[PDB]
Amino acid sequence: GSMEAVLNELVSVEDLLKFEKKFQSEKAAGSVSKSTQFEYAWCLVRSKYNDDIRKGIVLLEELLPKGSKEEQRDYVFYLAVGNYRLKEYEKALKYVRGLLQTEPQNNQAKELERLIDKAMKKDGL
Amino acid sequence: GSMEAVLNELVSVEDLLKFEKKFQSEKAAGSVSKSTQFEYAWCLVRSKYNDDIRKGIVLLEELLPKGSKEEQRDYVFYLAVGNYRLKEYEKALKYVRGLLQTEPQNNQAKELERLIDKAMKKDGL
Ligand code: NA
Repeated sequence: GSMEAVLNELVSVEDLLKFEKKFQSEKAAGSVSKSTQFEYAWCLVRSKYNDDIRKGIVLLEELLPKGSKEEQRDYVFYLAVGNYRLKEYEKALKYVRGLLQTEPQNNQAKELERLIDKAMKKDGL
Repeated sequence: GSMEAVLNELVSVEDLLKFEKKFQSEKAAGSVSKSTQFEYAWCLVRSKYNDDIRKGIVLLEELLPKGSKEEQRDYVFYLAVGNYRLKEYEKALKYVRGLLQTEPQNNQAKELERLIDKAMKKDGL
């Protein structure tokens, strides 16, 4: 599908609250999983609200050294998304260019790079 | 990420209205694209509302003979999602098993098949 649609997607209230409650439950139990932390962070970085996106970025950065290679690909993609949403354009490009270093022919990553750069330059940065 | 999360995702009000307005604009112009029709159908089949999901399924079935191979993969996946959401379990399984015929090692499709079958049997069907 469309990278622009995925990059600009806003999570629903219902899904954000569903995975927030799931994360809170595991944290209460003292047994947080990479899977649930990622599901919650995936919702947070797609929120309309700055404080949510910032929290989602922290949760993804926590996951990064714990992920297998196939997991880290997902974390880095949504770290690019989340930083883009905060106008952390430099960091967003750093994350996507890391992905491209490992996957130079990944044109989905290339399109994400274009969409971040377009926004950054539109903002005068 | 998680197939269960993707299968049960509810689209946000903002995205559904964004792509609905985009589709309406192209229809008004007389120039509907596969891309925009798919974006709108992708939101519709993730709606909470039956009439939306049904309309999204029609729009995807319209796209099926117009899609390249890589496009049809996306259409069939979200035809499985949409039919699952309507408790059209037979049709949902038909769509995912079509995907598996062409991609037998696609374990994401396999997990989608399990999640549809689990729901179908839980419903006594
Ligand atoms: Na919403």
